[PDB]
Amino acid sequence: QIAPGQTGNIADYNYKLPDDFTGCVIAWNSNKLDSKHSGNYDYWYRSFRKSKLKPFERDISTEIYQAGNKPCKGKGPNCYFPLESYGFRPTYGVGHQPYR
Amino acid sequence: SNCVADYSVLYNFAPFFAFKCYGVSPTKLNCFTNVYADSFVIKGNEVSQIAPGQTGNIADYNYKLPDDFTGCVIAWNSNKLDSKHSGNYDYWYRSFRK
Ligand SMILES: *[C@@H]1O[C@H](CO)[C@@H](O)[C@H](O)[C@H]1NC(C)=O
Repeated sequence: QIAPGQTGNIADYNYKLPDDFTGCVIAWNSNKLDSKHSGNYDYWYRSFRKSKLKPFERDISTEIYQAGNKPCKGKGPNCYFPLESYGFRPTYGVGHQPYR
Repeated sequence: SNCVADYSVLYNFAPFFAFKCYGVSPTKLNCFTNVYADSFVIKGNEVSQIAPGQTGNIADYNYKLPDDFTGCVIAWNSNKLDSKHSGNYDYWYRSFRK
């Protein structure tokens, strides 16, 4: 998904490249350094947002997002935290392993 | 079945505590051939084990998602049925696998 014109939860909500993009995307497999046996929860990604991102914008808001119809406060009545942790583990497969 | 699927019923039904996804959160805009819905009841300690590629005692033997499962999964409180102090059984899946 780290490529011009792609869609998905990262291309849409965390990081987007412009369609007219010149540059290089270099991905390294980092399991040795980022994974923990209990899970590395220092890395968070945004799963909920109201709209798609524009090129090179950085949304660092932590305001609670609601997927439902009744405007709620706090967490759990259809109000969700916009970010979710991913516990990286040495035992995950190639597609679930961390990459830098 | 001349069905158009609206997921406002699901947000209205109950205050779901867990709602994970791999596609998108609205999950209504999206067509697909089948929704192949599955349901079951789990202890609220292994909820994070119902995920693509996630190892654990739950799901790895009972119900697993192999990889790139459409992520959308949801979980809400079952206390209205679970009230017996000694327990019962009706909704249980295969306990574990050899
Ligand atoms: C930038 O500010 C506008 C306010 O008009 C807002 O709609 C938009 O979401 C903001 N974007 C970011 C990345 O903060």
